Amino acid sequence: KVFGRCELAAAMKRHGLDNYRGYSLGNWVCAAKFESNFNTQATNRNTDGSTDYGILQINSRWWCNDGRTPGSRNLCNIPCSALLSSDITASVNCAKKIVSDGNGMNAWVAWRNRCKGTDVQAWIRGCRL
Amino acid sequence: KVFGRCELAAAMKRHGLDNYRGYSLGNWVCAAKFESNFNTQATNRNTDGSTDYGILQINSRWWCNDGRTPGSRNLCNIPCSALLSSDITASVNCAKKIVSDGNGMNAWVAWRNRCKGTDVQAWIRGCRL
Ligand SMILES: [Cl-]
Ligand SMILES: [Cl-]
Ligand code: NA
Ligand code: NA
Repeated sequence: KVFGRCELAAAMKRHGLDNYRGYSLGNWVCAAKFESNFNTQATNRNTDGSTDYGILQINSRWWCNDGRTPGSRNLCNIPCSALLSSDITASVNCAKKIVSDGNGMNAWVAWRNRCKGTDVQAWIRGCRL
Repeated sequence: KVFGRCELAAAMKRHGLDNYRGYSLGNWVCAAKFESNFNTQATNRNTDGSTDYGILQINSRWWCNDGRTPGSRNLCNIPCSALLSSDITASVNCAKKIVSDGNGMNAWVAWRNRCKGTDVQAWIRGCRL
């Protein structure tokens, strides 16, 4: 599924990402935009052989099982294929674990490089939630 | 689809029923409960030959076209079958027209008899939206 901007913001709020660990909603919308372009079916292969999956491009090295990432962990206890669903629930719940890892939203490179320090409220401006 | 209580409240809010024409969210959840028991696929045949459809039991006499209600109107410009969808959008938008008809939520008998004058906030108590 390709989400519209305001539709994604609404769903993220529903699932409790609004101010989760102090990260305002616009931070999450901004991340998704630059990671996946709002596409739940995005995948990107990493040089190390790992794969990132879904709307927040969650990495198979640590977080999900794709059965083809030699010597990896499965810290969110899920198949990577669940993170490609139209339903963002599993992506969200895995994201909550990641952001609670100690490094916060710096675990998403695109968030660190393109969202951090900007005016993220612009990402939810003009949306009914 | 059979909705859970808190899930329905969230979706109604998303679609802008919260305080629509001054009707708080709990009023809408209460209505749906007693009309349909949270079931989008509910139908009930009226003595006059008309049929009520969906989560808010919207009547074919005035509001939708089912092709079998002799001499009826289609004021929401929709097939009645659209009001049975898992997606509540069409029910909601037709509901907004009805409640703007002049009689408010008195157009739902079960709302008038079971919700009106009660403490409707109890219907959304314990829900994250
Ligand atoms: Cl942090
Ligand atoms: Cl009124
Ligand atoms: Na893995
Ligand atoms: Na009709």
